[PDB]
Amino acid sequence: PQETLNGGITDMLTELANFEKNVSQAIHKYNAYRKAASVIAKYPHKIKSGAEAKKLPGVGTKIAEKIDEFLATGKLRKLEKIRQDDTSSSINFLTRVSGIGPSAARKFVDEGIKTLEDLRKNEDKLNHHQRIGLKYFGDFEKRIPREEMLQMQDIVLNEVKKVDSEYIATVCGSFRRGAESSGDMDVLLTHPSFTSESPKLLHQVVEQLQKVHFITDTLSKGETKFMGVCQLPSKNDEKEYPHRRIDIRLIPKDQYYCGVLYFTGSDIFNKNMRAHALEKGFTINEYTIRPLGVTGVAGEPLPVDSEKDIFDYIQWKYREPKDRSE
DNA sequence: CCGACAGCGCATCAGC
DNA sequence: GCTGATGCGCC
Ligand SMILES: *O[C@H]1CCO[C@@H]1COP(=O)(O)OP(=O)(O)OC[C@H]1O[C@@H](n2cnc3c(N)ncnc32)[C@H](O)[C@@H]1O
Ligand code: NA
Ligand code: NA
Repeated sequence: PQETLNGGITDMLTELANFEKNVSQAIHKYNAYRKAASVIAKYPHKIKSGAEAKKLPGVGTKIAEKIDEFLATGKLRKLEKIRQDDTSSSINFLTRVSGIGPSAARKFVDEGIKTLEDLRKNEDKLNHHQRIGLKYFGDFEKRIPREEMLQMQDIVLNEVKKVDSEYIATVCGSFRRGAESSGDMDVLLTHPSFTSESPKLLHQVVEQLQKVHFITDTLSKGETKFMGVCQLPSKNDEKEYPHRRIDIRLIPKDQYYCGVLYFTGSDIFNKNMRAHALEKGFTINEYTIRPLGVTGVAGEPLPVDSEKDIFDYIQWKYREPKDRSE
């Protein structure tokens, strides 16, 4: 399917999703609307009625009702009303700033702070994350083409290896799945001297990337997880590159390949792989693969030395990251 | 009828 | 000072 099919419907549910998350603070309704929007997006027919829709998993009576009103009128009275509501539309908007969630956004709107402009002139009321969110607002909503992503990886792999050539680093996410575009860059990191039963391995890497001016800002940083901002170097006499979000995780060697598997995704793959792994009598999380004893008692973590090792535990042939779409 | 719906690292806040 | 809750972004 393409947008033309049911796009009007999926954008409707998407709008509703966002209002529930950001304004109503109903994360479960947010996820329900998204489930609905997603499954309709894959459905290869121009839907004709709510009842047709209701046959799909995740679409219930309420969405089938909404689809009917939209089909017959071309709009939803609720969305129309919401869209015109200064308070709600402003609360929703502010959440686009990284670090401003629905609670901060409601607080800001409670006190008259409604726009980026109001944020700009109210710097003191923003934490560190939010200020970086604000500063990079437009940059953070841009996608990252694969070629820039390839250039970003070049930099990360070169500099990590310079710090210690025994580091293992893997750019995961959709990029590793061969996506043509990316939302950010997620880098998983491990070192032989770091296992489950075992200095500042992560700080040393972050610092090197800051030394060559690849990492430009820090959103959060501890011993195992770094979240921040990076930027490719502008070619001599040429427009700067956008600033990009990058996350760096330090994982123990023995849970590294579980981490790669998990953070490569995508979600559908993990959910199905975990599902099938349950049928086959193991449990897989982000960190481990544990077998289930006769009743339901998960034993200790199994030895994993590669992504394939975990496939080779649950009788699956190693699927490539290219086809871990579902 | 009613609860699950993922849960974790980190920054910052509420409260002692 | 400290500890725990809360908010946030994230497959
Ligand atoms: O989220 C709903 C689905 C599961 O439980 C709730 C409530 O269901 P209902 O009591 O059957 O319906 P309702 O509370 O009226 O609808 C909830 C949302 O939809 C809007 N809405 C208000 N009134 C209606 C009616 N009569 N029909 C459809 N939708 C309606 C509300 O603004 C709510 O957000
Ligand atoms: Na359904
Ligand atoms: Na945000």
